[PDB]
Amino acid sequence: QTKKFPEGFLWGGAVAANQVEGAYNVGGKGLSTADVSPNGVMYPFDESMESLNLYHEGIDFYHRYKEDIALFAEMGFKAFRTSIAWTRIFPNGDETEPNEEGLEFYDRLFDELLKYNIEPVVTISHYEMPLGLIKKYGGWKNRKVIDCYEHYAKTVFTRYKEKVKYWMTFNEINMVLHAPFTGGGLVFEEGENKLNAMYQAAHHLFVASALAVKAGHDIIPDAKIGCMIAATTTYPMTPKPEDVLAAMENERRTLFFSDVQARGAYPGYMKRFFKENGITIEMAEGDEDILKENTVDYIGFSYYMSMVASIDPKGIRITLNTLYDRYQKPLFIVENGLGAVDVVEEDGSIQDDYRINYLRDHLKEVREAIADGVDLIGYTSWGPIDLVSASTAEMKKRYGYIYVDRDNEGKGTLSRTRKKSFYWYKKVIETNGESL
Repeated sequence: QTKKFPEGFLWGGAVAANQVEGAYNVGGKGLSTADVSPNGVMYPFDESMESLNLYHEGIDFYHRYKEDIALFAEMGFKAFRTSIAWTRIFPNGDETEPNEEGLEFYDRLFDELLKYNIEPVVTISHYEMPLGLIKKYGGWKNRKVIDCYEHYAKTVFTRYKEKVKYWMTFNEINMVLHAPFTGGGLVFEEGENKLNAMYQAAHHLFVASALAVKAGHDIIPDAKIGCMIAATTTYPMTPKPEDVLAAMENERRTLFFSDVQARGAYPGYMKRFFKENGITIEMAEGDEDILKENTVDYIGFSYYMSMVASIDPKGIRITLNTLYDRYQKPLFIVENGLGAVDVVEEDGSIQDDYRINYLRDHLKEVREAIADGVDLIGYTSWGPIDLVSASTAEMKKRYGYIYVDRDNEGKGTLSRTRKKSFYWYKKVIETNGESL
């Protein structure tokens, strides 16, 4: 049995703009949902600007990108995933002409990656929609936001047609059902049906993402535009059929989104979920054909852990087989890693064997799924450089191969230090997985 990955396997790492860039008020950039969520997406927003918001400065990737990308190339990154800040291109979100200072920055960022022959993997919207679209239109429950996103998608497609070939429309559309403010820009007014508004926004997100696939293929002929779901691999606690159906239903909570994005239609099991609840979804004629004629090219997904219904490296092999068996389309692991507390030794090093073990075991199981015949484009671990966490807007939960001197209260020199996992991953990419 081979120990090497497929040739051309896209090794690398993944971040999001609002989690590393900083410079939140530079170059005319508008306020995003992250800019008013100083305690993470999992906690209520706050527009007072009275508390410390680590997203405002991040790790200053906006100013330190040349050194950080040089560190990604030192590990031999074949690909690098990040997001284009929607607010940098459209501060309020509904402008007719884009912001030239925002587009020029991503010219410099994408040029820097291509200096080291690193493939950019660009998420178009990643938990950072303009706050102006929330106050003006009410978020993704308004059909006008589709036009703003399509305009935004078309703008970045034409601007980077020669530089970016791998795109993802939305990062985890399902987030609209768990954090409606970040997922779809929603707040529930008096008497407003909550489930209706969320699934109404999910439909607009579905249609807007399909329009971006159509626009992306038209503007960039060789582009591969993919979806992004957070894998919810769930095992039944007991062999009782009620728990087997429970695990199946929890897995369907995410497969519904990849069903619409990859297969092109609302699956049948959603007709009764909408009926047995009070959920009615206003739908325009021709939306069904837009969803079906512009399915995504690949299925990007994240994986961190298994779940039960009543740390797991083998579960990522189950997830890869389950997704590929259902859709028969190329997959892409776009987020995976271990968040943990780092300790800087007296000599300045970081001995993160705990993070090496997680990544090594999960990649050994990824190689097994490839041996099972799964079509996998690449693997970008989450936050190759320490970033501000999405859930709580913190630094203590570190994912990186590179340590950033910044703590939860914003203190620190912001210097970068190679962890022990930095050199371990450098050898993994060098041997194409043979050193695992």
